[PDB]
Amino acid sequence: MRVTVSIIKADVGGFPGHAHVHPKMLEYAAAKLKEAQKRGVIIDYFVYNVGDDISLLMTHTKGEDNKDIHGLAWETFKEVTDQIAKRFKLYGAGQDLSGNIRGMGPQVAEMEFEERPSEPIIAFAADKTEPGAFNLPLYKMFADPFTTAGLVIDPSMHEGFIFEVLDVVEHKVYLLKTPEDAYSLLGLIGTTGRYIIRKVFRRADGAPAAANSVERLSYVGKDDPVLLVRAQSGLPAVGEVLEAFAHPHLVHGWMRGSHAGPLMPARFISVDPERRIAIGPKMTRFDGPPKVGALGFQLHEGYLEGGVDLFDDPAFDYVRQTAAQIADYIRRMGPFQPHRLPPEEMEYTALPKILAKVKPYPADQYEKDRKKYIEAVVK
Amino acid sequence: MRVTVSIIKADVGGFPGHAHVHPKMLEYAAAKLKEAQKRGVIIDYFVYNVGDDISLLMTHTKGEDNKDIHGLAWETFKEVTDQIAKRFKLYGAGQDLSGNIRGMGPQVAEMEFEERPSEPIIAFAADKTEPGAFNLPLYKMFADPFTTAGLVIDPSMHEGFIFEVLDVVEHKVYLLKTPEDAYSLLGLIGTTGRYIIRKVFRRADGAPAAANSVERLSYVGKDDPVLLVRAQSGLPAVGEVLEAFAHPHLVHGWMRGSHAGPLMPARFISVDPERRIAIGPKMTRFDGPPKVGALGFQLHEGYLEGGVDLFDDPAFDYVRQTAAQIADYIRRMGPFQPHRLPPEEMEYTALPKILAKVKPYPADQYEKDRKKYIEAVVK
Amino acid sequence: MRVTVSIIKADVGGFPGHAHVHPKMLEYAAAKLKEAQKRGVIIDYFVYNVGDDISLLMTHTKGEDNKDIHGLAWETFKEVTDQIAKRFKLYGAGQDLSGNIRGMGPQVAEMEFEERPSEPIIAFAADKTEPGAFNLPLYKMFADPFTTAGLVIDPSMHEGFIFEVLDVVEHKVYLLKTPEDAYSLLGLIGTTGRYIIRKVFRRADGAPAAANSVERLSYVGKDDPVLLVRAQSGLPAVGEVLEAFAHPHLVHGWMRGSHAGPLMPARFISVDPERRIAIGPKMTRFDGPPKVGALGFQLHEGYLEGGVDLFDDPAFDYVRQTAAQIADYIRRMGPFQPHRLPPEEMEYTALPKILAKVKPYPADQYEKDRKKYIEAVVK
Amino acid sequence: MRVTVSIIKADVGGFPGHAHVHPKMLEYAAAKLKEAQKRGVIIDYFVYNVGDDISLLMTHTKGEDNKDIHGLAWETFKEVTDQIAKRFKLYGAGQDLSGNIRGMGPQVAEMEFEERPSEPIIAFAADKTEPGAFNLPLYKMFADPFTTAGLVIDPSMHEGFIFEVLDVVEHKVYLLKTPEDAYSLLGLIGTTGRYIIRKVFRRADGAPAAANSVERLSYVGKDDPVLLVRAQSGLPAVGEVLEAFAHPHLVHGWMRGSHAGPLMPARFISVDPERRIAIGPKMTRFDGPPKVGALGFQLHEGYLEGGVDLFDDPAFDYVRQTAAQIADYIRRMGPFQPHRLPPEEMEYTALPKILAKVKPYPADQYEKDRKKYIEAVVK
Amino acid sequence: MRVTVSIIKADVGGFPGHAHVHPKMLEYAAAKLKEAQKRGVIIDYFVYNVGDDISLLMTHTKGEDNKDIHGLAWETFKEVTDQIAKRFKLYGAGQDLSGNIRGMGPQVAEMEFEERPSEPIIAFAADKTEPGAFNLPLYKMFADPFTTAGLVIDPSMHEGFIFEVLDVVEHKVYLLKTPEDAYSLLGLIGTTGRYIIRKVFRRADGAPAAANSVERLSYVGKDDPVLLVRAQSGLPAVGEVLEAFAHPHLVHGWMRGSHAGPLMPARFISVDPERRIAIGPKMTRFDGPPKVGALGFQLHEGYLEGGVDLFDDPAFDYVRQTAAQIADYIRRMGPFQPHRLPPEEMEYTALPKILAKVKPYPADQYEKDRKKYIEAVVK
Ligand SMILES: [Mg+2]
Ligand SMILES: [Mg+2]
Ligand SMILES: [Mg+2]
Ligand SMILES: [Mg+2]
Ligand SMILES: [Mg+2]
Ligand SMILES: [Mg+2]
Ligand SMILES: [Mg+2]
Ligand SMILES: [Mg+2]
Ligand SMILES: [Mg+2]
Ligand SMILES: [Mg+2]
Repeated sequence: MRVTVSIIKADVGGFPGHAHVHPKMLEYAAAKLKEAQKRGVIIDYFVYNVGDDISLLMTHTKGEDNKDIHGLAWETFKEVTDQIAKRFKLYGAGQDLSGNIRGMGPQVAEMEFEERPSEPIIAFAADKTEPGAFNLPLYKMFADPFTTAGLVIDPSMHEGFIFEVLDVVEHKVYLLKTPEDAYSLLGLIGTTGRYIIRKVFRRADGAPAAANSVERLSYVGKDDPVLLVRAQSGLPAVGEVLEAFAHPHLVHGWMRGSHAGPLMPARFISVDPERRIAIGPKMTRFDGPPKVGALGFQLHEGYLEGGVDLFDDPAFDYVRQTAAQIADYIRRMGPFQPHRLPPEEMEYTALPKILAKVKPYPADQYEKDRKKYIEAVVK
Repeated sequence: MRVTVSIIKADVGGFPGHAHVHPKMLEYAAAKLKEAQKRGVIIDYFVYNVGDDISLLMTHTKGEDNKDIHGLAWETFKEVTDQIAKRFKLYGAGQDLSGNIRGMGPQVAEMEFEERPSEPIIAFAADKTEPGAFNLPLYKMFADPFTTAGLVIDPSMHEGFIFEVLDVVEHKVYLLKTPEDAYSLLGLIGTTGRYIIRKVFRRADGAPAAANSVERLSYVGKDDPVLLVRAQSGLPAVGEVLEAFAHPHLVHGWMRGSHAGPLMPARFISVDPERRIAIGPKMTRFDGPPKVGALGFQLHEGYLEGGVDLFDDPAFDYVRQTAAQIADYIRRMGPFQPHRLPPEEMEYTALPKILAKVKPYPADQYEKDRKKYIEAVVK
Repeated sequence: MRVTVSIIKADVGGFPGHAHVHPKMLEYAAAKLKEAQKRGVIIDYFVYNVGDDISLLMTHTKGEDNKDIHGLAWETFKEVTDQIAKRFKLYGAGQDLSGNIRGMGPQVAEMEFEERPSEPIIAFAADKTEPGAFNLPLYKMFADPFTTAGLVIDPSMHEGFIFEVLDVVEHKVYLLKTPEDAYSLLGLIGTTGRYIIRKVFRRADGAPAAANSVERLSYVGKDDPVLLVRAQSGLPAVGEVLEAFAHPHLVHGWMRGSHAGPLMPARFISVDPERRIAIGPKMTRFDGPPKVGALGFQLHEGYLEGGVDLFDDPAFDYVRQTAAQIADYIRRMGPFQPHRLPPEEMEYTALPKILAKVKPYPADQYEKDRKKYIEAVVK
Repeated sequence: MRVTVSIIKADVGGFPGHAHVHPKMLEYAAAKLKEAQKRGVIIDYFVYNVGDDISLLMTHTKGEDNKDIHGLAWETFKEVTDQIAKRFKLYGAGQDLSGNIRGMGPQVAEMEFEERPSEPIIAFAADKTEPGAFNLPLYKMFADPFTTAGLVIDPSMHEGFIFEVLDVVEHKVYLLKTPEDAYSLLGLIGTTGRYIIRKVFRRADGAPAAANSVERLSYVGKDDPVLLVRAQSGLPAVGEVLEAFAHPHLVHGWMRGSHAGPLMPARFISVDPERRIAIGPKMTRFDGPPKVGALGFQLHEGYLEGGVDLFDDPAFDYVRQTAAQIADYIRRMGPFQPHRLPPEEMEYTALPKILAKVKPYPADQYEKDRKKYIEAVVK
Repeated sequence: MRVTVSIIKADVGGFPGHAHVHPKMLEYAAAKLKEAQKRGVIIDYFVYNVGDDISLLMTHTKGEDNKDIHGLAWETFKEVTDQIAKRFKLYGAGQDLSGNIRGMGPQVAEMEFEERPSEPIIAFAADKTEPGAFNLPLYKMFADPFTTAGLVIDPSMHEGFIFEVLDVVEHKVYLLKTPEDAYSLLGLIGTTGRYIIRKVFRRADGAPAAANSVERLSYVGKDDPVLLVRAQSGLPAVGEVLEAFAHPHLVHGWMRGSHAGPLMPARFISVDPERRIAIGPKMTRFDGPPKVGALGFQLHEGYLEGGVDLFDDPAFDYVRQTAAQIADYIRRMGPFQPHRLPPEEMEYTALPKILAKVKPYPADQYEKDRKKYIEAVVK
């Protein structure tokens, strides 16, 4: 049978600040999805947060961009907002909020496909970063032979992959195929705030392999992303997917959406497959560092067996210790690029307030008058 | 009394991919063994996984290579397969599957002996590696005086040990005795994919000291191993056995059965001696690194008191941190030997697909024509 | 009121080997002491293990070297032996076993004193070492001004301490007073297997400050020790006591009682003040490394409020990581002094078996005949 | 003008063992090349060693595979052999020794081209490894966009490169073009002892970009390699070339040509551009670890201005410290794969001597007779 | 031809203390040996120190234990003593001082053999330790297959080696053969202050492979040692010899000859093969740590070409950093075993002075009187 897997994510209030979510928020969402499952709107679900973002993972048979599924997520987030976030005066209460949810603030990643005889999938959620944070891991798991050994040693993968790249500034899509287009592809997606991988397909048969949440920029579009990846059987192994996160690379976001810091692959605090709820990590120093969580599932008839925390291994403790030490190094740069983002990439700026108060001197005339201008400041 | 201890292990489905097992699989197996114990087929049992492999440890008085015990394991794995693995469409569902189970895919390690006045034993399980992963630890605990201090300072151990070595390619057995044969022995078992220690005996009296699961190659034979070791009282102390795993040496296996990486001695996630179930670690980056778990028991009248996780000590955290850092170093080699295995040792290859598409030039004629062949590629 | 605090410790069976104790052993002991408390034999108790040693801590008003208290401990250990250790065929079952228990194998540390208006005490237990393991920490906490800042900045401590030193070989006691006798004292207790601190008293008033379990050598006397220390109020602060364990110094013991390795200050696995039971750490690589646990109490009318695990702090994680790395370094020496102990200090040896089989040559005559003796070995 | 740059390298004696060369060897060679330059046989030269291998770098206008240039190198190595190596009884004296030198033992890497308006080149020499040691760095600098940023951001490099791959076992050449053929290429050159990059050309114009010394296997062919690379101006920058050595990856060779260990990028002990002599590093522990040296030049009219030691930077000290720590880790595996090489890849073996002395048992019959065979060894 | 290589070493004065030698001492010795070579007493020589010990290496054809060679060394050391050490009042001036020099204080290691077609040898010198410091490296390079890969993969080495072991207390020699006698051998040489390897021979042909300086104890015998090892060609490779020093194991010696600390493999400060002089490292913190230097040579007609500093490699910098960190760890134990040596192994003691001043109490009577003895100390 054909199944759709959809992640719809929003931040409708943090606890405290942007550090975490209130646990009653997850419990409310899970109860609401349980009711929807009872009415047959969806087949199955899982609810979790990383930081201050709640991801609603849902399986169903309504296809991509379905108004009922996008509305079910909208109503669940509006109800959490009124019943819990506003009640407790959470920070940023209801702030991510017919009939497509895309472009309103919440993030969506969805794929529809024929359910394979084994259907392993991984759901990722990152907090304190932008969709282009997943550019480097998506490139690596689908096109770097130092990450995905299948590209070289699995004859089923030799033909490579098709990347759908969205220019979020001019609203243009590019289709690039690896291996042959890898340098062109990199020329684009290296600019992570502009050219973002939105979907990946297998080149042999066109099968959907990943979907990243990304929307054109309009302030919406740099919101914290969610990502679905299918694995095995001509698609990267679960371990090759996870290998692409094993270097905690610098991403854009972190405090005030205006800095660069390492993406730490974090464990969940708890995973309860019966209650269908996982509680992800907090954001602390400098509102981060940015973190990504990974929950694995196996699908059957659309039922989600999982989730399984796939960064829960001593091997990833090395990678978390690297990210903790790189976060401390980079923070000693304070307000300066490239720790602070380029001026047109920062979410926060006071540059207009500054340039309104500080007097400029045309530089040619300034040369003749420097001595008197300094004497004036001195006196 | 004489008792047989048998480990029969299989992978009948992973969760997700090859990362872990579904916990209902262990619970089903334990219930089935509880029923068998009720009917007197076995005396006692313990069920656990490391990675995606479930080990059924059973004590009984039916001897080695018993059809009823091997059939009890087959039926338990077939029932887990139909009731759970196929139901949830687990990855590799039922894939390791009259009347000897050996050579069908599952792995068996068994020993029969007179139960000593104290009978401490350790059961090991490794995932993402081959039986020859245990060649270096078995050599060390029975024959390296830098590991087992008893060989030098315990007069009961001075005569050494007999190693039964199986050539899994030509199906030939060798018996070598240490100390005198140590260099010949190493000449063989250094080639870990060909010459594998299958059993070890005490030289003083011929008493069985260890049994490793290994079968001739036929695709079966490189499956993830299980190992039983008896300890103390003329056999290495429990700590000398565990010392032989304290260097996380490179083993063959890891992603796609085609790479080398460090064997990490891991803790179990949980050990429940009442329910007779332990849940072992997951495999994550690059489908590993490979890991080994160690559960200790004391036998009485064949009853298994335990298990006790014997890598659960801060001292082994150093060894796990070494393996995490060596896994990161070696992975930066990507597709190249010796991180990727020698071509006849890899489980995965696309070499036939490559050599079918890429044109060869006999090297002597190529010398005269190089300039035109390059001009042709250029134009 | 005057109270006696007594620790009586024994190993009556390990689980498996010498790695740990069976939890039913602790539960049996605690039930037996609960019954004794009901009959008024003792006031209060706490039962715990470190490694394979069970410590019975008891408060009562019967004084030091009391036959009823020493018999209560003997009967509790004999009952654990018959009901549990022999039943489960534990390793070394009942092996540490009228009317003084001292010198029979179990270890005793006891102090009687007037209960102070606040009476904080710490109970330590070490496994895989000898009583002289506590020589360096006892010296430091009572006489090193780099450990105990009170010796310099607390005028109540300026007069120092009296150390009672037992020569366990010739059965002689020495009383030495610090600061003035510190070099003589060190001349003795630096030889940790011969001269051991048994008790410490405050010099101002003669008040008992510590008691270490140590008996003359007879094979008994090197058994794993237990230690009581009173703190505060003219005695070292609780933190100065714990500071004296913050360097994980090399001790004698570890595998086969015949090696030197670092004393790791370990956490307890669990502390249950209501059930009056703590479960200490396991011994793993090479049957260790040696470890010490520390449980704090406050006494009131002899009741023991606690215990509190006093090595449970991230600051001691540094000290545990140092001990894990020093255990790995030293183990690469294998069979050689000074990792292996001096020949008269080792618990295990095969030297008589060796010297019975290997031919000696008087060294003067050997010089003339070397060439023919080598030609003979060669031919 | 057109110029040929040739490196001809040989080991004609070590000092001591295979650790280093005698400095008079370099001085003799440099004097002999000075004489040849005087007669116009060559334009310029530089003489250096890494370990026990002496590289003669020569520029001239006689083209590739020239008998006079190959004979000049042969006569220089034969003269060093008779005058110095045999005189001092150096180890392996004259052992690498009409009219092509290729396949006789010495290694040759040569390129002819039109000298560019700036012509920067780098000469590498590795000791204790095989030509396929340079497979991973050559792939990285010409085809990995994580190494060579020019592939993505330099439009002159976007078309990629042509790799000439020699199968040294069946004597077949393959031409593969990146980016499109990168997975096929890796499928071959990952097997470093069989498929070795011999030359690289620019795809835009066919210009020679690198040449590695490699010959078919015949015992000759695994000898320690030398490599020339041209840089800049549509070819990788000097820093991109050096970046491809910044991970000290495991190579085959080291002790007895039979182990795997990390390739350390080493400094030269001294570089004397006036005397035209550099003295490279020694090989010490375990006859290594394997090391590579890098000398940069700028060519003018064929004159060699340099050399410049291009691993002489604190940034490469990190990479040398990584290789020193990985050499210590891997050496603790001793005689076992994958530290010891696969049996058909090792230069040293005693397997025939072993199999001549150790009795085999056909494995089927052995099963019935195990008990008596063990009783026989025991008795 | 047959050649003898002799090292005769002495400390005839330190500069300052025991830290180093005065450079004029080496220059005087080298001039005196140059004169002896002129008269044909010796063929060749090299003079060097490690710490405060000067080694005279000499080749000649007078055989082992030659009065003229031993007298030439005695006269050179007596002349250095009178002309330089006494003149400058060096510390320990002339203190190591017919007709065998052995047993008078200086140390001798010598071997005579037929000079092979290549004859590589290594001379070692250790300061601040005892001859048994070389027990662990000599065992490893001749009998541990984790050090010397030739024992397994070189059929010329398969028969192993003969160790001549001197009991320096009872003056008895033992001959033990590896592999078969390795556990007996270790049972002895693990006790490094009693059983010391004096010579090693090849078992195939009886050829001398190493000689360590060691004399019976009489105070003489624990003096800082010197060691000659021949390498290659059925004897361990130069790198296998050096691998046996790559773990900086704890040795006895260091301050006052009474402590244990790590043996650091050190570089020489300078090596001048023309002047025939090397200046070794200093001893600093705590008069060490103990250090060993290694100089390689190649012999021709008895001429010594070298020396070459064979610990001069970044790979050994890791090993020196390990020894520096282990020296800091162990020194925090201060006066306690096992950092301080066992009482009968220390060169320094004040135990008689202590036991003369501190009053003993027979331990049985002390029990009754403890309270009054403490009251007496208190009052
Ligand atoms: Mg927020
Ligand atoms: Mg967020
Ligand atoms: Mg599997
Ligand atoms: Mg598995
Ligand atoms: Mg015990
Ligand atoms: Mg114990
Ligand atoms: Mg050589
Ligand atoms: Mg070489
Ligand atoms: Mg001196
Ligand atoms: Mg000295």
